[PDB]
Amino acid sequence: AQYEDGKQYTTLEKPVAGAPQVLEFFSFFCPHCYQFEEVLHISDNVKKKLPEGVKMTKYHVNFMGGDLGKDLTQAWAVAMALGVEDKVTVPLFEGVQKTQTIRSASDIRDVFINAGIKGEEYDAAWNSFVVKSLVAQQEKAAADVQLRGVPAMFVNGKYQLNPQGMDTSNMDVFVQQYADTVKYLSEK
Ligand SMILES: OCc1ccccc1
Ligand SMILES: OCc1ccccc1
Ligand SMILES: [Cu+2]
Repeated sequence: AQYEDGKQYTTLEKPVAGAPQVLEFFSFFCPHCYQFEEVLHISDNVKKKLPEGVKMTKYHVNFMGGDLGKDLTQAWAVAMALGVEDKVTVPLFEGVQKTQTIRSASDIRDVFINAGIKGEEYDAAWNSFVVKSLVAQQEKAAADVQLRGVPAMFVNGKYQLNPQGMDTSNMDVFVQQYADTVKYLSEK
């Protein structure tokens, strides 16, 4: 077949009920995630082929970067709660990995202030139980898919994208196959 279990994707032994339709895991500390998001634009390319009414969920992970990694998961929870993911994703990636000016929770907060989020609003979100719940949600989701590394993407809580089984000989062919595979899995 054109799409084959074990090639472009794998199948979880224990599928996850109630999982988001398309669930991506990343870290702002992860060099491959920087490439994935800032160079290859995989999430955008996946969105360009997704059907009507299929939402992309992106969760941050704790296990890269120690204390700062956890601060970044909490700040990603703030971004989701305030709906500002598309204002902070690029400056957070660049602040951690390009300029390396993000070394503390305050440096993360500066990115939000510079992007126009009011200081009192960031702080209220940062300290909120809504955000603590979103942190726990991201952690539980990683547990449910038995997450072993990032970047990773899962469809319908059943299928895991397998970029190592795709055509890596050309970056455009690769990105297209990845997005095409997500669409195939969403309809599967
Ligand atoms: O991060 C954007 C960028 C990278 C390299 C050169 C110019 C701009
Ligand atoms: O500042 C830590 C970091 C730098 C470059 C790539 C990943 C993480
Ligand atoms: Cu091909």
